[PDB]
Amino acid sequence: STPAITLENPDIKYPLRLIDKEVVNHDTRRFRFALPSPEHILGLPVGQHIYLSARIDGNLVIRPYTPVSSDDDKGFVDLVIKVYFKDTHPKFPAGGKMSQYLESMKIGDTIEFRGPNGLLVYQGKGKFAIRPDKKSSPVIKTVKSVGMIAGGTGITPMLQVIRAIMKDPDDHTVCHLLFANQTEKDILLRPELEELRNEHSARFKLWYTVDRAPEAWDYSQGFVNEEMIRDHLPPPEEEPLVLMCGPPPMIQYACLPNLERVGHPKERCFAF
Ligand SMILES: Cc1cc2nc3c(=O)[nH]c(=O)nc-3n(C[C@H](O)[C@H](O)[C@H](O)COP(=O)(O)OP(=O)(O)OC[C@H]3O[C@@H](n4cnc5c(N)ncnc54)[C@H](O)[C@@H]3O)c2cc1C
Repeated sequence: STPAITLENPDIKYPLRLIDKEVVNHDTRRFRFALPSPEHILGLPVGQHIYLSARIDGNLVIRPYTPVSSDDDKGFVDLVIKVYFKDTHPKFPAGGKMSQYLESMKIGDTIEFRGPNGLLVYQGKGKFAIRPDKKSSPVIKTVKSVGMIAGGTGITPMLQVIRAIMKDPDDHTVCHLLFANQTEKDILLRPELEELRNEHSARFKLWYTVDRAPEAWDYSQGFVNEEMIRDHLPPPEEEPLVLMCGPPPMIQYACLPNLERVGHPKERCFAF
């Protein structure tokens, strides 16, 4: 039999109760929410995400999140969240709306989840189903490798796919991740990524860049660029699928122009 799914209809909002909040570091949290029963699963296909919605200071706010849990987890869903506090970043004095609202929640408070959502679904063994828009059928494409470029919070869509491939010992897809962040301190999910590299190096290639580097730094510094793409994603001759998730200026200025310079078809580079 299969477990009961939580996300039965994508137009329904499901208020889920907050049961645990881990302080991972000063500005990183893991929030665990109970599903409707301990035996439920979320019902989130690999490749897709949920939305959280709430009335925050009187206004509706909706944001996408990819859990760090999977449909293997019974009874809960986990979100890893970067909290963007006010009065930290000079360009963002107000800080972030949903992330500060999550940080404010008390154990036992609920928040609405919806899903699944997203134009890409991973069907296993290299096969991706990608819709051009929501109203259209998917193009099924089967690849031998996947380039992944994440910035900041954009890691969790990548991690979800990486995890799904590595857990299938008969999935020979090779993932190459290039992960950009502001600083070393701001990197999310580093232990988790490095665990995967330790266990699955043949199938999982990991590289970091940081806008500004620490004194002791073994990886790249600067924004994603042509060299990093040549050095840390599969070559275009191999026809990899390229996935991206990061802030709009990163995608627009750093990723697409440089994917094109290397020769990847820019039109086929998918942004979550
Ligand atoms: C498919 C998908 C999955 C995602 N999964 C996750 C996830 O698992 N975890 C997660 O944390 N986010 C995730 N995100 C990002 C998430 O949707 C929100 O963008 C994020 O929570 C910030 O929203 P907010 O309402 O707090 O900030 P907003 O109010 O929307 O602020 C706008 C932007 O301002 C910038 N900003 C604000 N304050 C600061 C600051 N102090 N320093 C640096 N920049 C700042 C950030 O770039 C921010 O996104 C995902 C996004 C996508 C597209």
